Amino acid sequence: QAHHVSRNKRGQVVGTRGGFRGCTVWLTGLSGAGKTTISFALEEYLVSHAIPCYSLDGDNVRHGLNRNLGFSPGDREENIRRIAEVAKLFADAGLVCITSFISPFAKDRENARKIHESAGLPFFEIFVDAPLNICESRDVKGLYKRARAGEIKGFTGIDSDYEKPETPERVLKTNLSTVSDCVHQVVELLQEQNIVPY
Amino acid sequence: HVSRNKRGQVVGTRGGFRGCTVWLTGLSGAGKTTISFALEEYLVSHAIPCYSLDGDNVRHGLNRNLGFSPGDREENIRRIAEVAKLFADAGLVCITSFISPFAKDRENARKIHESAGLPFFEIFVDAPLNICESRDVKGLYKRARAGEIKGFTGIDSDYEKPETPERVLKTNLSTVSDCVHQVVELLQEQNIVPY
Ligand SMILES: Nc1ncnc2c1ncn2[C@@H]1O[C@H](COP(=O)(O)OP(=O)(O)O)[C@@H](O)[C@H]1O
Ligand SMILES: Nc1ncnc2c1ncn2[C@@H]1O[C@H](COP(=O)(O)OP(=O)(O)O)[C@@H](O)[C@H]1O
Repeated sequence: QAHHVSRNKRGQVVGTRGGFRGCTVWLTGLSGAGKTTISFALEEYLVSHAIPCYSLDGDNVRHGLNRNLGFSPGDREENIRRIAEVAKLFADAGLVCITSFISPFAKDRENARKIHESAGLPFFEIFVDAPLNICESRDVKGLYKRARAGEIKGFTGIDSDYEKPETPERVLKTNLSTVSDCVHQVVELLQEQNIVPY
Repeated sequence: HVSRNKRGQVVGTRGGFRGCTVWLTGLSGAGKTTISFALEEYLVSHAIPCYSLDGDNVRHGLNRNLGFSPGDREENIRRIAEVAKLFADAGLVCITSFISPFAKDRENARKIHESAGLPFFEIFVDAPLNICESRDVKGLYKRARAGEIKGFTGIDSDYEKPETPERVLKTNLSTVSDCVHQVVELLQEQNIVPY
């Protein structure tokens, strides 16, 4: 062990609310299912309620920490591994960490879970669940049309699998309710787990 | 995303935005772990949230797949540099304590911070090699001398002294407490820590 200030000591100074509330909210689901959106609205809820948080997504990860990674199966596995480890470092610093990666394979998700659990840090797996056709009609970034046209391969939902989370902590049905309803589902969980005040 | 500023408000009881990376560099045994801890403890006792990145929480996690080949050591520091930035972006004071022997790697670390408007402070934890070796804190020197670890900085690979670091800490000539103080002064001068 390296000698550091304890998690419980860190709990006094992080944010106003006392207590160690570090953890990772791990959003998973199809491209366009609603991860970036839910993550933004959660981040807003958290900041508005004075709970320090940080979001890892493609914007701060992919052209930095993971800029030396491409799309081979081994590289995508490394992608998620690195993400999971850093998320764990943010949980351990006492921040609420929100990740928003399609993270299709149970193996990688369950591995993310395991490193948090090993460290005694809460991990909430959140299935951001919409049907593929609905995601494909949103085509937020034009990836589906590129993937269909063969300009991208290995694109989850088209020529690689999304493996539905078996026991996620919440399922957000994003084609059947509002952003606000979906967020509220995550917020309730954080309440029930004492991360976020009533 | 919520503006960096707005995230800053809620990080601690102190106000504003105090995210930055404090980058210690120096020979093995010079004083990085000791300065870090004391500085970590100064920040906590002043209600400024901070986080330390060291061999312990990085080497068997994020960087578990990196050996001691030169390329791996370059990647080791690159990854660390990026994470520090994420912590400074998150609004925490991030303290790193890696022998970061090469100017190139260090300046690369600063650069990814400067691009993003994130203060970066290179601290030169400077003690002479002979003193570090008499210290032999974790027994690494006599092991390196004995052929068990190769490429050990100061022994069979170079340590490049920082040209223009923000503070120099002469850890053979003053106390831990006086050393931390040069850093804390820097932090106060630069509006990360209040007077
Ligand atoms: N309940 C909901 N949750 C999240 N997104 C929703 C919801 N209802 C509609 N949407 C819309 O679906 C799209 C989701 O895109 P995005 O959030 O970028 O997906 P991802 O981050 O998973 O790739 C957005 O335009 C969003 O406004
Ligand atoms: N001014 C000083 N700053 C830091 N350490 C000092 C100082 N004076 C004596 N020491 C001692 O030198 C040793 C440095 O070891 P350490 O901090 O573990 O080295 P590093 O972490 O840089 O490899 C510790 O025993 C520390 O107490």
